[PDB]
Amino acid sequence: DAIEEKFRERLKELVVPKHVMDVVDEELSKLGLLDNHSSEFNVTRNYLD
Amino acid sequence: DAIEEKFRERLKELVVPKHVMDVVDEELSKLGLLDNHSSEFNVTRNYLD
Repeated sequence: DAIEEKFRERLKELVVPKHVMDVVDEELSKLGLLDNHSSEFNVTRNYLD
Repeated sequence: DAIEEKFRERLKELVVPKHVMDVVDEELSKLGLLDNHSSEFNVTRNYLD
């Protein structure tokens, strides 16, 4: 939530396209499914940022 | 199955050839064996999309 929500309020200011909206949100969903420890999750985390 | 289910209603409208039908079916099952988080699952996910 921490990183996700600072980026979410980020997202709340800039008007993202609905395409990019669902992409960032589903990538956030994959963040939630991906475990925090995985290097795969570090890649998607760096990607989210 | 969530992703495969939106895919399968998709396919329920447009009429696929039985060739590509069976191909997507075996790929769908092959996806279903695949882990929910594996990198190759993401590849076959994007591919099935």
